Amino acid sequence: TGGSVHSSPAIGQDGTIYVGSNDHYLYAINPNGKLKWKFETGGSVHSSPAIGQDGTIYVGSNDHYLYAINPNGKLKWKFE
Amino acid sequence: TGGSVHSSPAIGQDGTIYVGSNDHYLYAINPNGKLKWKFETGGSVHSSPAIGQDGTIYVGSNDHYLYAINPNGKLKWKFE
Amino acid sequence: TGGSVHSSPAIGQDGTIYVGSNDHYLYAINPNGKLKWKFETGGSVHSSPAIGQDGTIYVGSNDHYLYAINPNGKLKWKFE
Amino acid sequence: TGGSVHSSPAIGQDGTIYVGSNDHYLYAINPNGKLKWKFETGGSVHSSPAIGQDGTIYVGSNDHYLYAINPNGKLKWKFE
Repeated sequence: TGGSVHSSPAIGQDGTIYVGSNDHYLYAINPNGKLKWKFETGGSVHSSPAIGQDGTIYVGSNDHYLYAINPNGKLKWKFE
Repeated sequence: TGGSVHSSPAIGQDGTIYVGSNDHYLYAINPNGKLKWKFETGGSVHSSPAIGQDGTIYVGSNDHYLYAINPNGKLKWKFE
Repeated sequence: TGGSVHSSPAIGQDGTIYVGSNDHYLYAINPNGKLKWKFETGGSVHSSPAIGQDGTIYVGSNDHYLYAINPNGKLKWKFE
Repeated sequence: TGGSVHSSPAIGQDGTIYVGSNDHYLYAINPNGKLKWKFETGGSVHSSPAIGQDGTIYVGSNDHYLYAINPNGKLKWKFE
């Protein structure tokens, strides 16, 4: 990534690896090591993502929001 | 939240998202992105919550206590 | 505890809460909020404990060791 | 290890303990406390490893890469 990965990776049901970067992105990486998508936050992602039972990816940023991201990489909502 | 979310979210059995803020709150957020409740601690919550088998939410604060919070957002106990 | 809890709590099979303190202890706390035991390390425990399938508690210290602690609070081994 | 263990240990299906060190290694430790292997990264491993369903070990370094490591300690891939 463009920054330190302090974020601890979370693993989807299909083996997708979700991890925050200090570069401000949440990364979705396929088991093959190819980018699936990256989600632009406003701040460093030191928070380790969590995966809901419907596959939703939750993670906090230094931009003060908790992000809920759809498995396809589109914002579901952000909580300030 | 009112602060950085370094806290890694934990997910309840019903999909509730629990996460600490540097603003001193533990947040319970519904899958829909609406606040369920927030619990006021004395310090930054960098600790990532854990969920007991009875649904109890455990998390540490920079105020030096480990908090046990009922799913309804009321204090069960704090350990100094 | 005697310090900040940056350590994220881990939950045993019986509901025991394991958490590191910057005070240098790993704490085992019963679901009732009473101390079960505390294990003295040489350094801050920022590491979040993990629980093996046999109930062994693993956690790192700023004293440079990974600790394996028996459920009864006695050292199994430490890896430098 | 040669450094602080801020990395939270992850546990394999066979009970293998995976943990990052600030010394730049990911360590695989047998339940008996003997080194299985250590994987050399370019930076501090503060990230807590995660284990895929095929046993792959994922972890980020301060060297900016997310590492995918085979259970036998050989690099599968790294994502910058």
